[PDB]
Amino acid sequence: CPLMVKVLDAVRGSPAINVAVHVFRKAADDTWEPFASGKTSESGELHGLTTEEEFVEGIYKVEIDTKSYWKALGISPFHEHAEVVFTANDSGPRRYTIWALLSPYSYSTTAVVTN
Amino acid sequence: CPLMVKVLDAVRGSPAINVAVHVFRKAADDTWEPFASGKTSESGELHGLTTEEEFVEGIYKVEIDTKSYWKALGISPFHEHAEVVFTANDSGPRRYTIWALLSPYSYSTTAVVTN
Amino acid sequence: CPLMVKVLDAVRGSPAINVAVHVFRKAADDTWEPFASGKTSESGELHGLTTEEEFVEGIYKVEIDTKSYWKALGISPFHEHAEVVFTANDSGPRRYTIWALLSPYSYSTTAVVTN
Amino acid sequence: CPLMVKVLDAVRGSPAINVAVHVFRKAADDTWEPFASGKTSESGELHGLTTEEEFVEGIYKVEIDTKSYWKALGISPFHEHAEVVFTANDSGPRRYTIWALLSPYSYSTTAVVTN
Ligand SMILES: [Cl-]
Ligand SMILES: [Cl-]
Repeated sequence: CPLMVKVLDAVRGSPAINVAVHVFRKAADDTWEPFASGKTSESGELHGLTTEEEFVEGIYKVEIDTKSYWKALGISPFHEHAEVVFTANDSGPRRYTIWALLSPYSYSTTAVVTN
Repeated sequence: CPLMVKVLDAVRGSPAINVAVHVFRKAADDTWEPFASGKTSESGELHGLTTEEEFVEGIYKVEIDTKSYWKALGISPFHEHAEVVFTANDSGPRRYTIWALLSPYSYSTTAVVTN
Repeated sequence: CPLMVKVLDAVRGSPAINVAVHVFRKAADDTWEPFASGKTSESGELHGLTTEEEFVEGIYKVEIDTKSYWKALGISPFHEHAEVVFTANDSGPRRYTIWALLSPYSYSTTAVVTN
Repeated sequence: CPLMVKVLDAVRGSPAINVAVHVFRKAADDTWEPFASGKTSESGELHGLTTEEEFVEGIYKVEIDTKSYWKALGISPFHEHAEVVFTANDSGPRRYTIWALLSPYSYSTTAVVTN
């Protein structure tokens, strides 16, 4: 599992469940190409987005649909989404865990990168 | 001043100085159009990006060039940039302050919306 | 002004107003002694806690009464307070700004130390 | 496992390993009594601090020794430690995960509370 996403809700103190996540990879023409997508589980985790074979070097964007998450809870949030943009596997394959901590007017994101 | 940006460095405990900031507005063809840009001051602030007249309702993206900032300090960063995407809504008088707290592998962003 | 506190609310997207802040200094018997206190203003700021003469080197604790803040807004919080413990060191001229970003189940704190 | 701690390093993008963690419980005389302690694993996790039987209602403080962590990495940090103070099991037993995200001049803490 080379790319995992974990999302937490800072209002409720719980995993952020059923959150849509879209992953894009930058193409040679500098456009964002759809790469993978999914929804967070009951534990706020999203596994199996990609494979070691498919997850080649490149610039990737992980877009977390935080607006739909807050709207489903009756809260009008500030952000359209939480966007994490990074170069992956530049010095060989790595395993990436993207954490996102959500609040209506704020978000934090952290990456844990392991060899 | 309807839109201000303030950036802090969590490694040095200081304002993040000379950070490039680009503001885009979503156009009718769903592309991002350059709207305003600048560099943070010695206080980590960026003022005078736009005016009340120009800053109409719409979807905006504030891109903070965090990678160039960390590379200029000799620190290996994770993100290409910190991206804040939001809708500007006219619900009475408003001023937006986008705060960003930077670390090499993490960032947090909050919006302060006041009357 | 050698010590300032700024508090933001990540649920409402605003300064955290009328938040009680208590500053303590560690005494020789290892107990915490009251040093200064106040409440954040309409801008979420607390100025004039101490003076250059009084604010000597030592170990300080800044306790932010986050529980009373959330309870006054009808929101169920996790923390009793946000606690910032640090050593003040004379390494040339210095001003400390303690920033705190609040959510019901989370907080972040950063120090901005400038010359 | 009613109380778990997970610590991440925002500079290195990795779990914060071998970090000392001390847990205290507030006694009837309003003093902090030692309750449990340990060190984070290679995954930045600390399990087995307590048991369902021992972890009764009360006010608890989780003190994370962030200063020793940064000093072992040759970085002079701002904070003495990261302090998380909360009322536990007030409405019956809960499982608590305390996340801490560390930077030299900043920390964030979040709680995930499950029934
Ligand atoms: Cl409208
Ligand atoms: Cl000294």
